[PDB]
Amino acid sequence: MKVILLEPLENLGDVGQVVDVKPGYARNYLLPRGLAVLATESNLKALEARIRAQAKRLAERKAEAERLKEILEN
RNA sequence: AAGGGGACCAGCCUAAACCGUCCGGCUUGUCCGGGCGGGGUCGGGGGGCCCUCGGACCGAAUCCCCAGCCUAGCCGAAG
Repeated sequence: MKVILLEPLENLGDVGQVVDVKPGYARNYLLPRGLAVLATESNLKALEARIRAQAKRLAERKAEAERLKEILEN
């Protein structure tokens, strides 16, 4: 089924990406070896929490920047 | 079996959303989930979260106290 990959993974995807596999792969390879995690509501969120948080931390980074763009070059 | 006639008669608590707290996980975070707490219980669909308005009567299957009752008994007419 669906999993959230914790690492980069050959022909599946980049970390954090959500890909769809056969459950045998997931349960006997991916999950045990901390390579991916099941795509449950409960960590489908932790995907987006990490996302939102990432977006905002960059937002301030382009904020206190825009300060240092008008206050500088001036 | 529905139905009709009867017996008895009684209706409730949660899960979830939302809020709070404590605890532990690592990826700190508007995170995730574990407990406890609040909130909620319905088929005129009900509940949550917001806006306005409103403004003591119920009531236990729980806890008391009592009557009554069971576990000995007693009085009891007239040759």
